[PDB]
Amino acid sequence: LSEQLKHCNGILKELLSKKHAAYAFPFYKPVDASALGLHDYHDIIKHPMDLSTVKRKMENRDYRDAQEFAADVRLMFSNCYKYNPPDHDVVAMARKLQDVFEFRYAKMP
Ligand SMILES: CCNC(=O)C[C@@H]1N=C(c2ccc(Cl)cc2)c2cc(OC)ccc2-n2c(C)nnc21
Ligand code: NI
Repeated sequence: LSEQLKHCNGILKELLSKKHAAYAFPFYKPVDASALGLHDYHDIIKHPMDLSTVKRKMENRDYRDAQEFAADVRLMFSNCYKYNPPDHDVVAMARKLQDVFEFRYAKMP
């Protein structure tokens, strides 16, 4: 269990690393809907999620198991797929980062 959470933390650090920054950056911080002019964001997305929040939860030992961690990372991608039309660049970025996540998550100890 501790082992599985270390795997999860490893994945998190990878998603935040420079290697993936070209497509990970939209997911680093909470969506600032006002700043981006997205005045419908919080009406469509009722459970915002982002990598800084996942990191805080990991650092605070909020996550009790790998499934809980994965549900939050996946929620983050789902919010992007819900809000944005599927041909938008940010959706392509989400799909690429989700590929990174899913392939490594699958190597669960
Ligand atoms: C075309 C305008 N679209 C938007 O503003 C939606 C927004 N779109 C982007 C976004 C990201 C990358 C590109 Cl190339 C174009 C738009 C976005 C950019 C951010 O920069 C700090 C943070 C969150 C974002 N994000 C996420 C996450 N989900 N939808 C969006
Ligand atoms: Ni899940």
